[PDB]
Amino acid sequence: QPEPDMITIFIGTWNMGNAPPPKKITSWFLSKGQGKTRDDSADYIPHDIYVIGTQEDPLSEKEWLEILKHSLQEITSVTFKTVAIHTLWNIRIVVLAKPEHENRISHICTDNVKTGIANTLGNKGAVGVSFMFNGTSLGFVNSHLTSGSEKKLRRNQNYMNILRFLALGDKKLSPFNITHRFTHLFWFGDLNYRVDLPTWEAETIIQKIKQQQYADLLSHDQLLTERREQKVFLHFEEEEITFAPTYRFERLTRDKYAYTKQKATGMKYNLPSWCDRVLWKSYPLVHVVCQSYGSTSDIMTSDHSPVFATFEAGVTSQFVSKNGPGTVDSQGQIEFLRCYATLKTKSQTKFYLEFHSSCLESFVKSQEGENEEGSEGELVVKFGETLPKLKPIISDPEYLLDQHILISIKSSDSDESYGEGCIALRLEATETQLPIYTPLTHHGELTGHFQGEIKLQTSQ
Ligand SMILES: O=C(Nc1ccon1)c1cccc(Cl)c1
Repeated sequence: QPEPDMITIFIGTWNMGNAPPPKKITSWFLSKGQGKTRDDSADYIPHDIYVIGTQEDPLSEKEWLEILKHSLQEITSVTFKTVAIHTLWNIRIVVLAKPEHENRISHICTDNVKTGIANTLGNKGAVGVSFMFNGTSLGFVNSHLTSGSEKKLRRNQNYMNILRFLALGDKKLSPFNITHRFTHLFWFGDLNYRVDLPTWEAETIIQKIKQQQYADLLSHDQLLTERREQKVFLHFEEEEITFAPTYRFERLTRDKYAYTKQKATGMKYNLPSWCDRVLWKSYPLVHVVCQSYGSTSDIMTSDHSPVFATFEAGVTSQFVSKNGPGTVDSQGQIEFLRCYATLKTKSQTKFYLEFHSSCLESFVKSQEGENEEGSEGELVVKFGETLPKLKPIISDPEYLLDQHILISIKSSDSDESYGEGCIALRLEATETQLPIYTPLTHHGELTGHFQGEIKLQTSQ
């Protein structure tokens, strides 16, 4: 029974509006409705993993698990196993997997982050799950960010707090936040970004939606504009949106957007918006393809419509050789030539690197680099040919070319990371000097770059 080199992953996000769901929600898990939808010919083919994020969820865990499992069994005739479930207030994540995957899944972590302070602490935040699927690390975040059209900067702050403080994945990756811990990270939820057009334009917006003309609305979507300005979700992907705004609907129909201010809304307008989103970030040169991104049309208990996204994701085996794991395989090596970091910092500490990878027995600390002044007022840290030769546990190119090296640049004075990035070993050639590059981030914001050359020796 061979180990897979690809799986499919379903991501769902639904703000349930504190109401129980209707009796049938299968259209969600089938990726049917509006947008990029799934072909009918796939309806009986189960996804490998289903990840369900809810917000304003009124159900108990037991109640929602029974609905989800009975839904999937009706679609697929498969009884899914529960990998994890975690709830913060009314924000919930459920991970279900095909029973054949049960002994491929390990290292299951859950965590939550509560956002805000005083007034604004008590209902917004995020839940997450991570695990290993054979050789591949997977992370999932469901966040309910701050509401309201004039609070985009709050939402961006909520995002930074969640990625800083959510504790998922391998704790030995101490310099790295969740945006670097996983082969594939999926971040979804009621992100609550709005279409920023004047209140007076509400009926104009509604008209546009009825004509399926979304371009002049998407050009004002706050998530797209904040991402384009590098204010949030740096280095994440999102599929093109081709479905109508998923908020705010009159309940029990989808014929009406309920946008006008009411006491129940704090006298705020809710112009039609794409509140409900799925984004992802995968390591460089790993296969990930979005195969659906859309909203259901027939689930109408909430003022939001459910959103679905599905992905093909590359996965790798749990590799064993005669040598590693448990020793190095001295037919493998990783060399860095002519490497330098460019940092936005004003500081003048010396810096050193750490190299982290599950292809190493443990992380590797470099010597301090040589600081120079860049022409345009930057710090350039030169490592030259001074960097330690990395000794992978396995030399087989079928394993080693699929790996990645995480890099942190740390202050000698504080041991704090000033920037994190990732280099793929999926090279065009072995035993050949080749350019490498990663941006560097800290707390998910750009802090610099790392570039140089690599030389990879495998057993072939
Ligand atoms: O123990 C598991 N899941 C849960 C969640 C709540 O209680 N048990 C588990 C462990 C490994 C693989 C799988 Cl498919 C499931």
